[PDB]
Amino acid sequence: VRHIAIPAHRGLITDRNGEPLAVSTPVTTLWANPKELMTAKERWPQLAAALGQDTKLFADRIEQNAEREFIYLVRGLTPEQGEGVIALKVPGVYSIEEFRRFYPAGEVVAHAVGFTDVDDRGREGIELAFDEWLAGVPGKRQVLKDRRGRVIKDVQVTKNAKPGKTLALSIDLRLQYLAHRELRNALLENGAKAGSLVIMDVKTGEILAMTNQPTYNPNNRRNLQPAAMRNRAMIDVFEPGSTVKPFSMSAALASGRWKPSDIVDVYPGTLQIGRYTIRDVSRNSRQLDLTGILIKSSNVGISKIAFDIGAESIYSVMQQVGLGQDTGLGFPGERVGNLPNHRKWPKAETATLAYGYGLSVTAIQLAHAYAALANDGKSVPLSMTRVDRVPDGVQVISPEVASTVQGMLQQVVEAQGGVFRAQVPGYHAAGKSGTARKNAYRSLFAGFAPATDPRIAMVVVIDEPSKAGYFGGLVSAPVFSKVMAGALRLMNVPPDNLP
Ligand SMILES: *C(=O)[C@@H](NC(=O)/C(=N\OC(C)(C)C(=O)O)c1csc(N)n1)[C@H](C)NS(=O)(=O)O
Repeated sequence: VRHIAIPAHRGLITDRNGEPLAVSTPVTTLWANPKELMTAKERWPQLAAALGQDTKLFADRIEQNAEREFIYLVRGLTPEQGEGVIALKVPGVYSIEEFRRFYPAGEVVAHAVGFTDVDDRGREGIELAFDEWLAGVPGKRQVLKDRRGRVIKDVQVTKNAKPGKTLALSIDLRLQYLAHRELRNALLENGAKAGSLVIMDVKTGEILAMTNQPTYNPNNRRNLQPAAMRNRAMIDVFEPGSTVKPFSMSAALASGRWKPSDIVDVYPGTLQIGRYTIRDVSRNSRQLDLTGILIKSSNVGISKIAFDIGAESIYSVMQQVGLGQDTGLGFPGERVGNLPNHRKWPKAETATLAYGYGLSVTAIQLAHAYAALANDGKSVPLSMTRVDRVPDGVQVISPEVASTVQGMLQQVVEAQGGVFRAQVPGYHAAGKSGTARKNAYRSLFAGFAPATDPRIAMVVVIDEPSKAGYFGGLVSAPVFSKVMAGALRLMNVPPDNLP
């Protein structure tokens, strides 16, 4: 190299409405030529003190690099801080105009946006995922230096730096601040270890919000534990439990063998399958209709329906909605989980599959699956970027079966003995709670609203609640309520629970 790199301007990242999320800010990097510094030793303590370096340790560094023509002194100073060191007129001290990322929303979109390294290269999240679009191409400038390495002049701009391109994400910052605030509050209120909240636009496949606890400030790195950096909604796999019962119910209704008014005997609240024992949470029931199986969240009831229709029909619905399937988002470190398949399904595996014990999914996958159901059984491909021209979508559940299932889920929320904490002020909502044993628990709520013209699907995951309450309908459902209520207002969704 007789040339020095011209860092290009990194692409602006914004939310869906142009709110900046990642801003390339001008910084100044100082470098020095030790062969020039070696003839100006009486200036070193002044230069050391301006750099925040120890006098002797700085002098040692120069003396050791004496034959080298380039050393970095300090990186990423404000243009003002850098201009101050240049003003000392220390022979052989030079500056390079660089760029450093600033994240205006900080810890609020840390996991989605990600961050760049010291070299301004995308290391996590969107920054990495879209690195090629955002980076552009670094320029080149030919220099003239005497034999001592002293930079005389810039000969030419060999290759002009081409700046990065802007990126508008699908994230609505208002919804993102709202989900972030409320998930933080739920974590603190319950003494919970971690959590995730995902908001989906059921019509466009857009991820409107994706927040996780714990989080970190991407602007102030240093000391950061791995727990805080984990983009949980995409990288944490979990058993979805009772939240998959709507999909087992879709298979039952699509079979031709079941209707909502159908009865299933669940007495005495247990069912033995060889050495394994299926157990219901509440065990004071005998005959339950299909809606009552979802309200009471009966594992016995769903297991018996699964035996009637066969696991192959259930697996097919769960596979089609995307449970344990690749999202198609080339998102760094995103997990696929697992949807177990069998050549021939045994009795025990049929039952555990129908109630979500036999499977691992992400909160993104669960939200996408509820979006398909909410969107009249049609699955629109997921997007982390703003969707202007919406792709076609795949019909994964018949519209009639999807409509019936939506109605039962509105009853789960609105009916006697139902998930009353998930109710949305002034709207009809629909959803299903889940509680998974990890005793350590995972508290879930999945749902959508308005129930009469769905617009939003949402998943709330609260990992390890440490207070008396651990059930999803008690821990996660009130989060869904507050966030959904706020999001429908922000999106000008007309209330459908009109007096
Ligand atoms: C569905 O989420 C249903 N969950 C279960 O039956 C599971 N365990 O239940 C509890 C937490 C009571 C237990 O300690 O046994 C379960 C499913 S997958 C898994 N790994 N554990 C709960 C009962 N329904 S909800 O609607 O009340 O949340």
